[PDB]
Formats: sequence, C-alpha cells, structure tokens
Amino acid sequence: GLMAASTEGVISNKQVILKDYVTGFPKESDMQLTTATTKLKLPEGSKGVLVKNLYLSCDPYMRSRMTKREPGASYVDSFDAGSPIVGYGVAKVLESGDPKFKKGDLIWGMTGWEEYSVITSTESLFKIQHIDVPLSYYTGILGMPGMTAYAGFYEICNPKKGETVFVSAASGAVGQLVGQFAKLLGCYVVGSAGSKEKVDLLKNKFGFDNAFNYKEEPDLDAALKRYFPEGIDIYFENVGGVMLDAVLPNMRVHGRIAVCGLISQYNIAAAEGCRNLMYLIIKQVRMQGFLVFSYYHLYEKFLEMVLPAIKEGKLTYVEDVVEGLESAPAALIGLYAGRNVGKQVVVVSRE
Amino acid sequence: GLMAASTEGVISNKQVILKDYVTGFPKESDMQLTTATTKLKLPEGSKGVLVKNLYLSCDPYMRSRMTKREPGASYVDSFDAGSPIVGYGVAKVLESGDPKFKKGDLIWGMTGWEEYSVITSTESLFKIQHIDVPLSYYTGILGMPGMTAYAGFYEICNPKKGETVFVSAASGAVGQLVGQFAKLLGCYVVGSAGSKEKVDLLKNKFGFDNAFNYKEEPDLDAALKRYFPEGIDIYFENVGGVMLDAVLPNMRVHGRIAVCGLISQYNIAAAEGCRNLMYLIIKQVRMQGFLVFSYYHLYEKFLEMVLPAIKEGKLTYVEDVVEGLESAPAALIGLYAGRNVGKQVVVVSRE
Ligand SMILES: NC(=O)c1ccc[n+]([C@@H]2O[C@H](COP(=O)([O-])OP(=O)(O)OC[C@H]3O[C@@H](n4cnc5c(N)ncnc54)[C@H](OP(=O)(O)O)[C@@H]3O)[C@@H](O)[C@H]2O)c1
Ligand SMILES: NC(=O)c1ccc[n+]([C@@H]2O[C@H](COP(=O)([O-])OP(=O)(O)OC[C@H]3O[C@@H](n4cnc5c(N)ncnc54)[C@H](OP(=O)(O)O)[C@@H]3O)[C@@H](O)[C@H]2O)c1
Ligand code: NA
Ligand code: NA
Repeated sequence: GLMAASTEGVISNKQVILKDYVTGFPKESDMQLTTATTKLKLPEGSKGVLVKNLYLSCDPYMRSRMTKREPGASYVDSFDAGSPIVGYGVAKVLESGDPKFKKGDLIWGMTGWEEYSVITSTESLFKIQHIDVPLSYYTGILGMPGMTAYAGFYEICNPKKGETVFVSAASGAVGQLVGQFAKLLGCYVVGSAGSKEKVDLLKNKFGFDNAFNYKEEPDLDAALKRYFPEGIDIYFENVGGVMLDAVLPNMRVHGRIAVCGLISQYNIAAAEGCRNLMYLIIKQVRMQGFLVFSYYHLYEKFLEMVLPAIKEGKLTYVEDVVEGLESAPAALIGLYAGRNVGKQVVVVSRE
Repeated sequence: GLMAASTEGVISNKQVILKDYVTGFPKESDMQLTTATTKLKLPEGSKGVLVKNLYLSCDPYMRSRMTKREPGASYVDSFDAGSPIVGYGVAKVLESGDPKFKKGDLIWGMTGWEEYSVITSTESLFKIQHIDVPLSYYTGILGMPGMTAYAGFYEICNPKKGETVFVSAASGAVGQLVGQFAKLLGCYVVGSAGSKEKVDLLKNKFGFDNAFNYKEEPDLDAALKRYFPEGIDIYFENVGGVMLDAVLPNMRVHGRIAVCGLISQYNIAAAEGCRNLMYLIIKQVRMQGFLVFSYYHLYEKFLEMVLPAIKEGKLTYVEDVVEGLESAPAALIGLYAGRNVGKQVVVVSRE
C-alpha cells in the first residue's frame, strides 16, 4: 500500500470525539477515535496558538461535562457532541498570534483530545520555563491537581503542627500531595484507598503514618477509630458518600472538612444522602467547598515552593501513564473504577 | 376535706418526671406529673441555691436528653429516668450557700421541672439585674436562644449590608431574632415557617422582607427562587431535611450556612440524607456548626446591645406562654409539631 503526501499540506489529526451525552456511568463506546485532517495553519486574525499535544490529563470533573446543560449551575459549559473532548494538557507551540509564545515553546492549559489543536485565546495558558522535571508533571503536581492540593490544604484547612489529618482517595493526583504537605507540617496523616497496592504506596512512597483499604472494611467507623483514637482535626474530602458519613462522628471539636470532591456521586442521577450532619453542630465543624480556579493568583508562589522540594526529594509524585490517544477513553472511564494508580496521564506524543 | 400543715415544715413540690427513655417522637405519657415533698432547706455544706421556679423554657435540644447514652458523643448527659426533667428557667432564690445570691434574687440557668429546686453549684447561673422587661424574656431573647441568635448570626455568618438571608423555623425563639438582626444590618431577609399565622407574623411583626409556609409549597426550589432570584448569601439553618437540600442549589458564591439546628432529624432513629452537597463545591460555600455555650463570654456584651434595643422598640419578641407545670409536657412535645407560636415558655409561678 502507498499514500501520497497532500499537495495542499493536509495531514492526519487523530481525535477523541464525544459521540453523544452520557447518562449514568460512562462507557468507552460513548467516545469515538477518528482521524480528521488539518492544515497546520492558524486562522487569519487568531490571537491564539496552534499546538501539538504531548500529554493529556484524565481528571474526575470531566464526567460532568459529558451531561448536556445550558451555560449555568455548572462552573463550565458541557462538551459538544460531535467535537473532541477538551481538558488539561501539555503541548508544544507550532504557530502563535501572541508573541509571548513562539514555535517550540511548551505550555499547559485546556486543549483538545487530538494530535493538533487551535486554542483561540492564550489568556488561560501557562508558558512552561522549568523543564528539569518530567513534562507530564504539568498535568498533575505542577498543574491543576497540585494547585488544588496546595489551595485546599494550606488556604481552606487552617492546618497546624500536631493536628490529625484524614485524606480520602489518598493515593490520587490531589490526595497524594495533601498527605505529603501534612506530613511536612508535622501532622499525623492517614489515607483511604481502594486496593492493597495503593495502601502500601501511601505508607511506603508518600510517608503517611497509616492507611487502609476502604473496600475491605465492613465498618468504616471502626476503621477510623483504629487510626484516630482521639478523632480527626482535618478531613480532606475527595469522595463523599459512605466515607463522609463515617468521618463526621469522628471529627474533633473545631475540626475542618475541606470539600474538594465527591467522586462517589459523579455518575448516579440522584446522590446518596449524607446522614450524620448533626455532628457538624456537636463538634462545631467548618465544612467548606472550594474551586482551584479561585486560587491561580497563587500559582507562581506554588511553583517557587514545589519545584525545589521535588529537586531536594522532599516531595514525590506517582503518575499512571498510558500510551496513545487510543488509550484515552479507557483511562478516563477508569478513574470511576479506581483503575489509575496515582495521577492518570495519556502520552499523545513525547515531542 | 381538711389538710393539717406539717409540724416538720414539709410542703408539696409538684414535679414533671421522665418516666422512661424515649424512642421516636415523645408523647405526653413519657412524662408524669407527681407531687413530692420538700423541706425548703439547703443541704449542709451546699455552695448552691434553693430556688422557687418561676418560668421554664421548652427548647428543642431537650428531646436528645430523653434518649439513654453514656457521658459522651453528646455535649451533655441524658436525663435520669425517675427524676425531674431539667432545663433552662428563671427562678427566685430562697436560700444560698454562695453570698453572691441572697433571698429574693432572680436568676436564670439550668433548673428542675418542679416548683422548688436545689441547684448544687452557682457557677453556671446568671443573676438578673434588669427587671424592666418581662422576666420570661430570660428564657428567650435575654437567655440561651437570644445568645444563640447573636453568636450564630454575627460570629458565624460574617453578615454584610445588602446580603440575602434565608432563615428556617424563622418565627421561633432563635429565628425571629436572626431575621431582625439581619434587617437592622440592611440585609434582604426571608423566612420559612409552618403556618399562615407564622408567615404573617414574620412579615408584619418582625419586618422580614418576605416569608412562606413550607408545608404548602410542593416545590421548595421554586419557592426559594420566587424570593431569591439571584440566590442566598446566608442560610441560618434551624431545620435540616428537605429545606437544606432545596437551599444548597440556591446559594451564592462564597455563601455561608450557619448550622444552628436540624430539628426535622431529632425524632427519627436514622436521619434523612442531604443529597445536594456538590453545591458546597460549585458555590464555594462555608457550612459551619456552632454551640452557643462556646460564646457565653459575650453574654454581657450581648445584654449591653439588646436591652436598650428592646426599650427603644428596635427589637421585639413573641412568646407562647402556657400556664402551670401540668402544661409543660404538652408544650415540650408541641415543639416537634410546630404548636408553639414564638418562644415556648411555661409559667410555674409569677412570684
Ligand atoms: N475543587 C476543585 O477545584 C477540584 C480540583 C481537582 C480535583 N477535585 C476533586 O478531587 C478529587 C480527586 O481528584 P484526583 O484528580 O486526585 O483524582 P484521583 O484520585 O487521581 O482519581 C480518582 C480516584 O477516585 C477514587 N474513587 C472513584 N470512584 C470512587 C467511589 N465510588 N468511592 C470512593 N473512591 C472512589 C479512586 O481511588 P480508589 O482506588 O482509592 O478508590 C480513583 O483512583 C475528585 O473528587 C475531584 O473531582 C476538585
Ligand atoms: N447550636 C446551638 O447552640 C443551638 C441553641 C439553641 C437552639 N438551637 C437550634 O435552633 C433551632 C431553633 O430552636 P428554637 O428554640 O428557636 O425553636 P423554635 O423555632 O421556637 O421551635 C421549634 C420549631 O421547629 C419547627 N419544626 C419542628 N419540626 C419541624 C420539622 N420536622 N420540619 C421543619 N420545621 C420543624 C416548628 O416551626 P414551624 O411551625 O415553622 O414548622 C417549631 O415551632 C432548633 O433546631 C434548635 O435545636 C441550637
Ligand atoms: Na490533634
Ligand atoms: Na447579595
């Protein structure tokens, strides 16, 4: 077989399309791998960038964008059926209408699930300077998940030396950093995760004081009392559901719950009830939700702290890396089954 | 018929006894009116007071004390089966072992459901000085409920001029004050209550901007959008249950929920689930429980503000007054049916 090159400079652009809006849990077959065509040229008048995508993030929030809604009651618009999935990634600039960015610069920000994207505005892109770390880190510890852990722990939890900290989904992109931040502060830290592998990772890689497999614990209250005989000062909440109900009676007086996520609720049409809210009164607890995008003014301050800590080996990170856009649908769905061990990354292209 | 006076100075002391611990909703027949005897003499060595009870408070928390528990996981010990109900009241000192208190002084604090009580310690009693108000006010606006409204609204809600405020159980002991405090601050204030009488009281007596009868609203979300077309900055939560679920999607960004009470949950063995907690994240809401007893250091500051406001007619109060200890069981149970119109008081004796 033989394929002539295009005399109009057309090349192939593989894409992951959302075929149609999703009800309940997403399936691989809700997405379609396709091959489009592109002339690698920016639209006339573009103030944006034409990029080659290198790495894509799989992030839990992305399921919410697969449900059809009008712009509102969500912080962000639905995906468009028939168009590529969009999400955070790391890309190389091919052409720019903004002279801040030149060919060969590396960026992170919202991009398409495709080999090549046009991003119409640069105002929400970050130009990468420090490349003495794996570039995939700018989807996790040096991107949106790392900023989430930094904001949620240091700005919402009011953490103090000697406090007790519980983290759910603790081996994941956000949780693995919260627990390290807490350990470095001098807190007692425990995490919950969904397998022996992830429990062992918490104790051995991340230095949590203890951890347990929630899927093997018939009695979550008894598990939390095993590790917190005098209660929990801070709950960093990533999951919601039965774990939140089990936590509430185990909070300390003036305890805090940072409500980062509620991933156990993301795929069911009607959420489970939280039943132990009386303990917010009895223990005088502050339960506070937050959105990372309200804290990006702190990003440069965050990088000034975390880059040298990674270099010094004070902070570490575990990524789950899968190869190719072809892998991306299964990697995204896998978040809701705990398939990922650490932060889920898709490698579209290393260069 | 003829009854000789006792040659040992014994007199009759009517009491309301808890016959046995309560499961589910309390009944009048869970309590027993009885006549004991007393020699109005303090025990040898007593550092406390012998008092004549004048007024008793019916307060929602009292149901929790009718369930048997070990000392813990509740901020206070169960009632004793076979002994008088205890709760906040207003009393006259007959005899004292503490010379701070003399015969004829008026106090408020925790006392027995009886004509005469021995209170073993004075450390938690307040000696009343200002008697140019109804003495019953020291069970409500000048007692524990008034302190609750002051602390919860001014210390937990971070209220600001022009903010939107929603109050549940808004015609009750606490809620009727929160809404007045909010109106005086320049907030837009709406309240929910369980009857037309109480709705009309909110608009006409307390100057709320609006109010509605939750028992007549099939769609609580639609009712809240009627009164809050741009959402709720502060929810002062007294009820929990379906009202909390309806509020959450109607919160404004950086909205606050002061969790004072959850009375819809007090009598059912398993609480209803709160299902809309995702909105704590989407709207970045602070949902914070508190206990009035952590704020009694502010009581003298509270009285310096509220006494002149009551005298000037800036603040008003509505009490539901029933006559006699014989009325007390039905008045207490009535709280869980909304029988009370305003703060529920029992008159044991006017002097
Ligand atoms: N507020 C914000 O701005 C913000 C930003 C970023 C992330 N978040 C939230 O933070 C949380 C963590 O995100 P992440 O990126 O770090 O994800 P992640 O932990 O790397 O991956 C998701 C993990 O969720 C766990 N999980 C999935 N379904 C579950 C269920 N039904 N019950 C309990 N655990 C379940 C799984 O771990 P196990 O194997 O341990 O079950 C899975 O590996 C998510 O809720 C996300 O939405 C919020
Ligand atoms: N955190 C603290 O330190 C503290 C201190 C004091 C009080 N509190 C709490 O504050 C709340 C109000 O106390 P309060 O003394 O002012 O009581 P209150 O409002 O004077 O009386 C209770 C009222 O609750 C309402 N209610 C009863 N069952 C209900 C249900 N199933 N659904 C909805 N509403 C229901 C009724 O009003 P409607 O006719 O309008 O239904 C009833 O009149 C209570 O939850 C109490 O426990 C907390
Ligand atoms: Na501690
Ligand atoms: Na407002």
